[PDB]
Amino acid sequence: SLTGRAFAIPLRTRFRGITVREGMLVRGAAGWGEFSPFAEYGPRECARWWAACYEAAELGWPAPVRDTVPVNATVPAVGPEEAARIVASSGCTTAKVKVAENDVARVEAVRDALGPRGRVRIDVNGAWDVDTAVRMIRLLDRFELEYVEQPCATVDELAEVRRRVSVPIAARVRDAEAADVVVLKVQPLGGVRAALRLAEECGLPVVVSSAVETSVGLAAGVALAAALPELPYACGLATLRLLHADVCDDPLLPVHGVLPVRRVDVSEQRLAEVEIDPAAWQARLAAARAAWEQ
Repeated sequence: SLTGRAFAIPLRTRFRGITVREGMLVRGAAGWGEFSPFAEYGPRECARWWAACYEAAELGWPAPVRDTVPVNATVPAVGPEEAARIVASSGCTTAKVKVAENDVARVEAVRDALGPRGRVRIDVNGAWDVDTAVRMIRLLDRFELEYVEQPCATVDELAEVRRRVSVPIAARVRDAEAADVVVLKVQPLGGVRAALRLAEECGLPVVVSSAVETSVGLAAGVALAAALPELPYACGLATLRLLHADVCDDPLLPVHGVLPVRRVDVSEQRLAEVEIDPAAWQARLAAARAAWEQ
């Protein structure tokens, strides 16, 4: 519709299992919001994704305490040579390296491209069992890891891994001694305000990451990072680079390792090029909204 449009954008390579980013853009009084939960999430889970979209489109975000936010490079599971080029071209001194999608060689290459002063984090997306996580982290440890994100699927597993490794683990989680850092993603958490509340309640240092959104969704991620007390860790919001296209003429692409805190303007021409019939997505959005309001 005029105010609710669906998109389908191919990524440049498979990342966390996906190769095509789909979702809806909704226009409200405050601007545009993005509702892009991955296919597997049911209405009860999607309810929070919609809440984030609604906040962005109709409510606005809490005022920022900083005008720019530091970002890290997101390196997908590509060859070590390509990984280095991505890092060298990122303009960022922190890089997240995807593993468990040549994993060791990729991390080595990234550390080499960044030099001794760079920061290297690992993205496992909960693919390892406890024992595999311990042996892989040990192998990757010689590259000096800032932290390893979600090595295992559950809290009990994260807790056991944490007892046996000497690198911080990113995921109450603190009460279970399952994490050193908590990763915040605006959409699944229900918006900037909801994410800010969790940041306080979790009682642990936090880092902001994205759900590989278009610039509309990333703008909300930047608003969250811009409203947090502090950012000891670079934010994983430089993911627009993983997509072949965006829905804005002035995309949220990092320069000098940072992103500006600003709203984005959806471009008719850009959106139309990646637009799809919204019927199915509108039905899905309706179910999520129903779950949220109830």
